[PDB]
Amino acid sequence: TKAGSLTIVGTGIESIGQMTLQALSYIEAAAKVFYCVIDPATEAFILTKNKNCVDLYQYYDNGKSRLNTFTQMSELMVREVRKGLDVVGVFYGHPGVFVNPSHRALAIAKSEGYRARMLPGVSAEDCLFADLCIDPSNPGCLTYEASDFLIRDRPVSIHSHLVLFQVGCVGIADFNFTGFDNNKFGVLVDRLEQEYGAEHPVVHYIAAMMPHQDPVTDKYTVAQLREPEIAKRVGGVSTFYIPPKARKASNLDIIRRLELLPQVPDKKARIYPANQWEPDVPEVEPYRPSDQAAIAQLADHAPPEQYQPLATSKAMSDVMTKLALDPKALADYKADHRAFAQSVPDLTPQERAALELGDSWAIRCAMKNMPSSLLGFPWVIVVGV
Amino acid sequence: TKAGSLTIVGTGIESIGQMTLQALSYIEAAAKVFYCVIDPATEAFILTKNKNCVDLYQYYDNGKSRLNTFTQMSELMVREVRKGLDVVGVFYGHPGVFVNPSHRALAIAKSEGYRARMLPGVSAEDCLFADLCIDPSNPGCLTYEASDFLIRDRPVSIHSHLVLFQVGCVGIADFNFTGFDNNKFGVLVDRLEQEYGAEHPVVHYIAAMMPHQDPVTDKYTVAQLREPEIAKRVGGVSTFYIPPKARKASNLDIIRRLELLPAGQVPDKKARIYPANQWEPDVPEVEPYRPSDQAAIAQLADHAPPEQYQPLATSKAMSDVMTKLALDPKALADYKADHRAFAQSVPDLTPQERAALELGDSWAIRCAMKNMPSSLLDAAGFPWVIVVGVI
Ligand SMILES: Nc1ncnc2c1ncn2[C@@H]1O[C@H](CSCC[C@H](N)C(=O)O)[C@@H](O)[C@H]1O
Ligand SMILES: Nc1ncnc2c1ncn2[C@@H]1O[C@H](CSCC[C@H](N)C(=O)O)[C@@H](O)[C@H]1O
Repeated sequence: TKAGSLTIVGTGIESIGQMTLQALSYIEAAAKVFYCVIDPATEAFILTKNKNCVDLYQYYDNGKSRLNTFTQMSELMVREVRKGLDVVGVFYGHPGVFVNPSHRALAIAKSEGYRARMLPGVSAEDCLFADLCIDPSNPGCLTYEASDFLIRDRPVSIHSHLVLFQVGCVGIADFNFTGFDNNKFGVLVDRLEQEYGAEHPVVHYIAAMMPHQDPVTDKYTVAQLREPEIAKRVGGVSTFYIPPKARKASNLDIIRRLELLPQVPDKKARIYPANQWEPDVPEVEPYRPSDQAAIAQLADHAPPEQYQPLATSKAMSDVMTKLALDPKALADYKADHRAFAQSVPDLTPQERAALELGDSWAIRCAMKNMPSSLLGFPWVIVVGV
Repeated sequence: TKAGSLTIVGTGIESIGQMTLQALSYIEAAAKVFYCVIDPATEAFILTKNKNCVDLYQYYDNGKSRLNTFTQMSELMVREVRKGLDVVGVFYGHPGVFVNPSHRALAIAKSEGYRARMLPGVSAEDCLFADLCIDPSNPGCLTYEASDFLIRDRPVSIHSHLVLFQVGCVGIADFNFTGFDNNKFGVLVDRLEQEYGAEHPVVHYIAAMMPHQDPVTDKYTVAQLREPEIAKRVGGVSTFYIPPKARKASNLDIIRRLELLPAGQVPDKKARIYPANQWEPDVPEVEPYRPSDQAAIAQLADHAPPEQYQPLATSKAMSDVMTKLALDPKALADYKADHRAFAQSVPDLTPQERAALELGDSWAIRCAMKNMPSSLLDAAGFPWVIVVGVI
């Protein structure tokens, strides 16, 4: 209804390649783009995609509080929204993961009646999971800002993953172009010693920011973090991963209520692969007899009766791709399902009808051959069950 | 050295749009693609990008254990890696977030000496942060699988975010094509009642999976989850977000050791930075435009970039090659095999650009692409972009 919109998007962490297709498409469609990114290749890429970009990084300064910068960053965006423009804000990683001005700008825009949306992106923690070869689900994940972790005395779980952002600027909220001496780092190390012990591993993690670089995945003990030359290596893009100390046992009452015992595996017994960063992690066999038996079944395998093969058309595939990749086409479609579906070339009557309704079932039926036996979407992990 | 590679990538959650540019480029370059995705439009899109794709979803079956399915999915990928092929596995969301077979296949490939890598993608949790307008940093975030949360009695923190995946299939291991009756959902609700109380908010979250759908962001009390009509809305793609019950106080020792005080004038524990979490019970109104915010905005008119600001100053040739290294996996592989041979064959690079590319060091590339001023010098300060209770 009201003219003007704010869409905030991410670039991901690794230069260019970790931007989403939809983030790119909004950057291209925007009347004005405001960006804060860490590497010049991503900045240059963004400038080739829109003619009206502004670098938000220029609003930082030595001894200027970050809060004032953030207020300024968000106001620049919201000013253009108020004039009736389609504005896009672009931030490093995921634009709402450890980011102030994005949330501020969106909330102001939203409260004043403008269309406001954040699109998700790939965060440093997403990269961490990928590079450290860990799954947040096994055995759970605690994520904190390092200074917050200390100041508010946030609880750890020695049985779950712990991830700490901003380990290289403990207790420091000022800006400097030279960065800071991380003088209060020792206060974090003391907390980690207390919680985990001096010999427990800490993984210093830095995701590759350029496509050709390797990530930093350096295991240290908590005690090694006291060494000057090791502590020196922690900076503004450093994140700490601390693996579990031990494995949590199963609760008998829950086993009973969930009907899992008629037995349950030992707490030490694992599904391959085991977390390689955990201390005293045993070797897990990737090819047990049950695995070999399942692999033997591949030779005679046919799709089950209830499997739904894709059965769509170029015309339908094109329109669904266009709706995902063309914000203007999506907006037209959302404004009038029927008028949009009428104007799409080469659709079958079923495809047209499904697009007219817009319901997920109708579109699925149009694109997937549903067998008789069917008429259960793949959550793709098992835990200790 | 050894022929063959495995790259596992994600599609993100929302159909097509939430795939990363690098995920797409690897799907296109692969000799063989194996995929497991939820929606047919993403499936169709993948099939237009590579001519040799296999749907891994066909290896599920009624009454066949998920572990066996996962062993099979992994082996189909690794078999092609061992034939010397560049193999790409594709999974919904982030391919290592609540996914078994990706980690298995990568670990096997890596242990047998093949190139193995996971590329991150947008997870259901990433979507949740974006759609619910919360930041995991404020006030921390605990993320669990719902059945694991119950079975291993995982700790909640009433002062931090809690996110629970798989709340629509509590205690269910099996596979069925028609989905499952979430009969043990009451076991979860009891635990949430114990931890938070009957009147505490639980946000039922479903990210939009097609570009035109709206997300489900439905707030219920814990008690409301006991109603049959409410409970039945929770399905296989449902996630719960449970907001903080209260705000945690600062401790004096850390305040002192971090030297964050002249006198007792740290903000009160509830004096939040705008905006406040709208899902928290008894969330106070936070003023977006305090006097200090207005003073900051007033400085915009006379603003110029600081001396030490580094304007972009690159070339078409350099932005093109850096873009190509990000979007062309074959070009990246060549560049990594021999920095100098690659750099010297790139057309139209300046001497500095060529030299920076020959070295490959981030600083050399940065200095080739940005005008680093005298003011900045070379100490030999990048924008981490949140503050907590420090200001
Ligand atoms: N290349 C990298 N590797 C590891 N952690 C990183 C990183 N870049 C940023 N971070 C983490 O993020 C903090 C900056 S806060 C901004 C994070 C960004 N919005 C995101 O989605 O990740 C850093 O202090 C660090 O903890
Ligand atoms: N559209 C959606 N909205 C909210 N949560 C979702 C979702 N799709 C999947 N999930 C969550 O993820 C679980 C499946 S497990 C696979 C998750 C996927 N790899 C990811 O990166 O998120 C579901 O039980 C649900 O908790």
